[PDB]
Amino acid sequence: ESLSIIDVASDQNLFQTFIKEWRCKKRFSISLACEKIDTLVVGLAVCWGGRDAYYFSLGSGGLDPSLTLKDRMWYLQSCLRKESDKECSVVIYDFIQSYKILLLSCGISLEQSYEDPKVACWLLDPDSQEPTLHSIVTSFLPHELPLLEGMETSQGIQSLGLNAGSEHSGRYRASVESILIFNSMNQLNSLLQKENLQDVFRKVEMPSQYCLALLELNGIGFSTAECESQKHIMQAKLDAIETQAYQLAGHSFSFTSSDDIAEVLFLELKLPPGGQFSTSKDVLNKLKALHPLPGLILEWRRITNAITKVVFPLQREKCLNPFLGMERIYPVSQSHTATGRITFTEPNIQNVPRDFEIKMGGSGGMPFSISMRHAFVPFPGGSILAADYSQLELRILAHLSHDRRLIQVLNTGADVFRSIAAEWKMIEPESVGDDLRQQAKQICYGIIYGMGAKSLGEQMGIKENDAACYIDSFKSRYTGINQFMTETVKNCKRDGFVQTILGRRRYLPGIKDNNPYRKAHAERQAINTIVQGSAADIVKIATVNIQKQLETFHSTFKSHGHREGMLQSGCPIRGGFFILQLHDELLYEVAEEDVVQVAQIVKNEMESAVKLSVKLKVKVKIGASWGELKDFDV
DNA sequence: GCGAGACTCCGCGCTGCGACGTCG
DNA sequence: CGACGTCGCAGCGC
Ligand SMILES: CN(C)C[C@H](O)CN1CCN(c2cc(C(F)(F)F)cc(C(F)(F)F)c2OC(=O)N(C)c2ccc(F)cc2)C1=O
Ligand SMILES: Nc1nc2c(ncn2[C@H]2CC[C@@H](COP(=O)(O)OP(=O)(O)OP(=O)(O)O)O2)c(=O)[nH]1
Ligand SMILES: [Mg+2]
Repeated sequence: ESLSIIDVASDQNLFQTFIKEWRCKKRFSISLACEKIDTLVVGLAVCWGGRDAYYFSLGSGGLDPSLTLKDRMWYLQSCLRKESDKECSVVIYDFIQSYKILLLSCGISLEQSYEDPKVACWLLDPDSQEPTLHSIVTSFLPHELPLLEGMETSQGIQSLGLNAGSEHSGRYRASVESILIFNSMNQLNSLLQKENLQDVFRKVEMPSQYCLALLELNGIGFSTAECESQKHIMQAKLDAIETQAYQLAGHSFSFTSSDDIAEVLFLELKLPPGGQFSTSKDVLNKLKALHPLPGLILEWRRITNAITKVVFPLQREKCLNPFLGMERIYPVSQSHTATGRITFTEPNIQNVPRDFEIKMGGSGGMPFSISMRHAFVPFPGGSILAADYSQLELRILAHLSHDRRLIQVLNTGADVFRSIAAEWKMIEPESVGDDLRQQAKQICYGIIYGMGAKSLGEQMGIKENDAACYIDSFKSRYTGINQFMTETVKNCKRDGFVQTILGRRRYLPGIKDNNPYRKAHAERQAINTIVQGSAADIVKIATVNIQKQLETFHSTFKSHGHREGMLQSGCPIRGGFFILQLHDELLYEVAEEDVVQVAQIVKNEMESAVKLSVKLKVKVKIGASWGELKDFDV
């Protein structure tokens, strides 16, 4: 009763006994064995109980030649795909990557109900460290840790069998993993039921992982010439900014040096020094009204960020898609977050700057709009669809607090953020530009989620006591919100956690800390996690339900990764392809024929993802790029 | 294995560059 | 003195 690896493809009789038993199993685990040569799948291990790992070789030599590779590929797809009336669950460590490797390297599209123990670990504690196979075995199967004691890829985030960079055979890594993750996932399912989170796991979180796998196979379209065009414009503005700045300072300085900037502004120019000599964005936002140089430093930092942190990473990661005839970006989704919202890495498409303006040329300069999102384009002939939850966290705060004033501002009032800048600056709400509106937006959510008066004063260019009047006024105006905050802190001090709309718990032991810094931090986390975490739940429910509806149409492809395998073994592009998620907004790449059908499916499924005491307002915008979106009435 | 400090008081998140160190 | 290295910040996003 140790690791028994059964090489099922070594004897044709043993293989048909294996296929027979496999087709009876309602639950099993698989672990892809991948080696270098490379995304070479040399086989997979299946486990449906105990310490038996049935290794299905997809390569060798000791295999029965009567089992051709194409024969073995037929049985592999037959056992990994459903008949749509039989419920069958597959346990897969790192399901997203395995799903993509199976499709792209083996031509097999998984068609069952999936369970990733990594996702289960996050669901039970969202602040836990990102799980590794070692951590899951250390936690749940500590007796089995010797099996991995030799394995050193175990403490990595990547699946054991998927880690081709290992001196161990893929057969042994996959076999070990299949047994460990099968029994671990059984423990994790008992914990999910104990916490009443298994329906969230099976109906929301795992299907959410399925949608992100389609997104990662799709990628997002990217125009290299559009991005290169903006870099030249920006770099010319940067050269002019540096020239004008050095004339104002009377000498050359380093924009990247906080000391040179502090010396010029305060030591030389004698600008109000404000514990001081700080070159922060808050300090320069106030000083830019007195002298032009602070504003030039802010513009220099904005453009340098766009060039060094956006332009070059995007052109670094662009890949050619020969089937669509375009370049695309393929980011990696990340769902192990504190509040359950999805982010992206390599590169982080969510960080693409909003549109900004640069004046160039003589005589005050003519305006030019830098829209880096305009570089993200659909496939030739398609459109980008952008449906957005209007004021999601504010409507969730209204549903949970029943604050009649907030509900009134949402249903009838004008834009809150523009009205905040108006009362702040004593100006018209229409005169508020996007930069000022963004300042008022952070002021809004900052005050709501517990910002102090010292920081609010540094953000508003006023002193701490005048900012305290703004905070005190908000509490006076919005007592329903303030009582929801008092009640949330109280219930978190009693329970040790807070809950989202779906029941997910975030544990905040600092709520009972005596140090006032740690206590207040947990108190603000408690209020924010409930709202932001519930917003993340709703967007996930909508993403899953939209994908379920798009696949009811036979013309639809699951992803570009699927269709480009069906072109390799006469497919006009159809349907909408999930390309990006923006915390309260979903982007889709849709064919022109189905631009209206997908737009109606997206809006209706978003507006009815959950039922709240406040309606979920959704606005759909379609355009020829992420940056050139126009309203679409749907 | 404990929990200094006076350091830390909107929340969530990713990453290229700069500041200070190191090998040679 | 230079190349290469490492960790955290401060820039941007929601
Ligand atoms: C609808 N009526 C006609 C009322 C009319 O709009 C009056 N205003 C204007 C803004 N505003 C408001 C609204 C909300 C939200 F709707 F989201 F609940 C939140 C804040 C918050 F959080 F920023 F304080 C708000 O700002 C404030 O209340 N103050 C005191 C404030 C103003 C400016 C500033 F720079 C800092 C604070 C509000 O009620
Ligand atoms: N705590 C906090 N949450 C923020 C902040 N900025 C954004 N968020 C969260 C709450 C709202 C959510 C989405 O914000 P967006 O800016 O995309 O949307 P919005 O705030 O409703 O404005 P708009 O409709 O103009 O996009 O992200 C911030 O500064 N602090
Ligand atoms: Mg929004």
